[PDB]
Amino acid sequence: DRSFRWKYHQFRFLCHSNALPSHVKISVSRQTLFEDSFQQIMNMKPYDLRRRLYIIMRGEEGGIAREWFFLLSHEVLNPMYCLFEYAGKNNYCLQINPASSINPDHLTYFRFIGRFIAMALYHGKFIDTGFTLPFYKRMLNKRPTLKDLESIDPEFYNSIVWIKENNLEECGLELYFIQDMEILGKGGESIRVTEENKEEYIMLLTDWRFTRGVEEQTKAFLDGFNEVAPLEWLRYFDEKELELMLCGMQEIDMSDWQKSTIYRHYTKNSKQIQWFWQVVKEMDNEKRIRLLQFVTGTCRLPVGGFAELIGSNGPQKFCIDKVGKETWLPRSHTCFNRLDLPPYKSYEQLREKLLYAIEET
Repeated sequence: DRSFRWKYHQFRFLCHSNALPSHVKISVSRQTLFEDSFQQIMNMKPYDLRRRLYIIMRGEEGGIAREWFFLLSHEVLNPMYCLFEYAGKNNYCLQINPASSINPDHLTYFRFIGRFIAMALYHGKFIDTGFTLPFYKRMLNKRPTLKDLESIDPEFYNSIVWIKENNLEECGLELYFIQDMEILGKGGESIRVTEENKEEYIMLLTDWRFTRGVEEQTKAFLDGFNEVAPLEWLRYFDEKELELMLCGMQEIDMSDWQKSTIYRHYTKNSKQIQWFWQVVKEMDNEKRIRLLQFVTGTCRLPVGGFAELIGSNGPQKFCIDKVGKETWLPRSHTCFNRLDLPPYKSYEQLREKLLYAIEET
């Protein structure tokens, strides 16, 4: 497929080609901002949202749309509503809340957020909600993979990766094709698990973890998003690019990044890292973000730059270490912000290998 720049352009014209006359009024007070928006947009028909956007606060003027999109994207994350939760510590790994059914109209709210996210894309405006790549995969009809579990849920990854090797007979646990779900207070048989059908079991579990409890809500969100902007229009994008379009690119500070990097079996004076920073310098900004996405799981820096960078287990700085065979592609552990970089024999190989890994893996 083509360069992102080309894909964005092709997406833009598809939006513009399908744009429609006149405009839409959505007026909201800053206290009532979430409720207002809700009622207004749900009472509007999805198509009408592709018209020109006129937003009024009741009070003053000013610019106003970018705020509205920004404020409302933060306001939906308020745990007060039980729509979205964080799997990890300190706002790590945003996801739909299984206990969202606590409010009986929750699906209409997810449908509302759907439309809202589609408006942001369709009208060229950015949000800072903080969805994770697997959320974006599902918007692109991509099955989340085994490595995406590591991004959201490290302990569950380790127990699956352990299950993958070695009989398991040297074990005392049956591991039936069933899973318990503790929510708000709570073909399909126990089955036999075998060396053969571990590979079936693992898939079903990998699928299950991402989908568990958030099935009608995710459907609600997409039928959401679709009513306004068809998902077909996204088909050529990958998840990292989708995130990019919704969050926006920003200037990476190469100094901040290099000062705030730690090491395992390596040093700044070591030759792999000298080459590493040489290729990162050699990159344009679109590739630097791609690298950051590859290593951290996102294209957005935390407030305070590379020093304040968080993983799954609290504060976790960007780190490279001598792991993997040479003649291997470097691989990330996004939950720890770690990059396994093999001790490649020359700069040339490493440079070649790093670029492909960032772009293809």
